Amino acid sequence: EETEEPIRHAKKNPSEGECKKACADAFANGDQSKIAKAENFKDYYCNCHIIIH
Repeated sequence: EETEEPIRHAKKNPSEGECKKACADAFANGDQSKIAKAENFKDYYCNCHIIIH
C-alpha cells in the first residue's frame, strides 16, 4: 500500500528519477526502497509514492 505525496522539488519539470531521489532524500534520507516511484505532479512538484507496507 502506497500513499501519494506531492513534494516540492527544486526543478521546474523534474524527471521521475530526480523526483525519486528527492522523495527518497526527504522521506528516507536517501533510501529509495521506501519509495515505489515518483513522478512529476506539477511545476516544482513530484508525486511521491511512499510505500508504507
